[PDB]
Amino acid sequence: KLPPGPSPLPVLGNLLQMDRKGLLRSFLRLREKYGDVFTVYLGSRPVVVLCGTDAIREALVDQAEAFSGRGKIAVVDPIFQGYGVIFANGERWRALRRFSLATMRDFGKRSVEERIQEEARCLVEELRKSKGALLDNTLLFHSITSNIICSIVFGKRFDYKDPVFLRLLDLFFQSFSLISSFSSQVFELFSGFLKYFPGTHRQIYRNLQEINTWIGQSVEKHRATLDPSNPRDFIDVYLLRMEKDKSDPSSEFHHQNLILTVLSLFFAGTETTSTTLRYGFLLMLKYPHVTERVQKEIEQVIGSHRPPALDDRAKMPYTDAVIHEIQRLGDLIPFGVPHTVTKDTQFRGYVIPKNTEVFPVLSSALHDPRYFETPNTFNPGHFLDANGALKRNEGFMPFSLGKRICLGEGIARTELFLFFTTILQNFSIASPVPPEDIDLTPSGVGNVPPSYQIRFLARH
Ligand code: HEM
Ligand SMILES: OC[C@H]1O[C@H](O[C@H]2[C@H](O)[C@@H](O)[C@H](OCCCCCC3CCCCC3)O[C@@H]2CO)[C@H](O)[C@@H](O)[C@@H]1O
Ligand SMILES: OC[C@H]1O[C@H](O[C@H]2[C@H](O)[C@@H](O)[C@H](OCCCCCC3CCCCC3)O[C@@H]2CO)[C@H](O)[C@@H](O)[C@@H]1O
Repeated sequence: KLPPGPSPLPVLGNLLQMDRKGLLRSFLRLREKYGDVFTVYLGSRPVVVLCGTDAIREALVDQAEAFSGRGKIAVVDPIFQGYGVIFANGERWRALRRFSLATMRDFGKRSVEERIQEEARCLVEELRKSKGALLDNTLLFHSITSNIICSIVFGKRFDYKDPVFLRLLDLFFQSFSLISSFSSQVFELFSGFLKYFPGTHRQIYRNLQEINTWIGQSVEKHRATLDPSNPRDFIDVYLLRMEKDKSDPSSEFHHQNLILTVLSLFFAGTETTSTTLRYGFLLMLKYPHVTERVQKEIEQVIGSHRPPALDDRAKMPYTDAVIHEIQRLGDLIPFGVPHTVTKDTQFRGYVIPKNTEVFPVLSSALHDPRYFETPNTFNPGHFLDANGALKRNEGFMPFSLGKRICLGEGIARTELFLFFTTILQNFSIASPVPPEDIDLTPSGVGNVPPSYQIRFLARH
């Protein structure tokens, strides 16, 4: 009754019909032979894969609760363990999502935008200072994306220099590198055998643990300084809701969901945002004309004497369409984040046993040639009608769909916009590599472009 797909061997599963290139490339290859919806065996585990804008939507939207179930990721389950907004399920998840969605919106009393505009203003100020000397943005873009989350959870930001922050940051974002490595992906398949032998997991473990300590401490500092009647941020609030569920012990709001939820926010809403920015600027180096037009749109719709604001977007459909296409091509989460089916489930003739894991190749949507003329080529065109207004697009689900749809799409949207329009507002770019020779070819649960040098040339 499971989707078709090559024969499993026990212990190993479909190890053999996979591609050395990687988890993503493997699926897409099986899709060719076995179709839009197949079953593939990751050792013991049967996984059903959803390729295409229809397949994915039919599950995530047309059957959204069936498919609301989060799945595991092997290298980090030992840290997260089913706790926290991201890896939660059933009741645990809903109450956590309900909470975070509500909470982050309100408190943190400067508005989510404002905090971003401030963070961008600092960026401009910090960038100015390098007087147009080559640099790898990676750090700063980790920094700003991290300072944003920080502002939400801790009620504060960090200077780009303060070196404690950087030490922690450095080792936070070392984890992602490792999370998306080949070793991790092998670990994914056979972690029952590998958890005993040394390998990147242990390293990932101790990087996260180390953070969960600093957080642990920021939580203890919060309780001891708390003003109930005037909360500052996400932790203040989770605490106040914690005491308001004192008498109830089947409630979900305990210390361990607090910690792994604050961590969770860093873990989802940093790299991915940051890498999108990194990638974005890489594309603006390679096709300057776009940049020119964006800088130009900025001159018309915003001018040069005020900062960008989130409202300027509605009137800047080109820029907006670039940011859209940046996400699409960046394809930064390419096989989405594992799902499970909360019930036994009817789908396309097939039946998927309860809790079976489900992988929505989002990349197959992003490069759906029915919704994008030139899917492998960078093309704002993809998002613009005959009158040059923004164009919706079914194939555009980088933040995924259904009930597990990215909780942050929003910050990230606002971030991407306000960072992009504000940087470009103030600096033009250049680099050693001529546009013609810049290469974009990156692959793991997150994709990553190459490292590159760049120049931020102040404009007067
Ligand atoms: C470019 C930026 C971002 C992208 C592309 C992105 C994409 C995604 C995707 C694809 C998922 C999984 C959707 C699924 O369940 O299949 C996800 C999950 C999530 N994202 Fe993001 N995200 C981004 C930024 C952020 C930010 C900035 C935050 C928070 C401030 C955030 C919070 C979350 C949370 C909480 C989840 C868990 C979903 C759940 O279990 O309900 N994300 N993100
Ligand atoms: O006799 C052994 C055979 O090994 C290969 O056969 C298959 C095998 O199934 C396999 O050996 C290999 O497939 C490559 C799979 C490697 C798995 C690596 C994955 C690990 C986790 C996720 C990323 C990649 O190559 C061929 C792909 O179909 C080769 O084709 C030949 O050397 C030979 O026919
Ligand atoms: O009384 C207040 C004291 O705290 C100050 O800052 C603490 C600051 O409270 C605290 O803000 C700072 O944190 C730096 C680490 C931030 C890490 C956050 C990361 C999480 C994961 C992703 C990257 C970001 O650690 C500092 C050093 O211990 C200073 O440490 C002291 O000088 C000062 O006296």
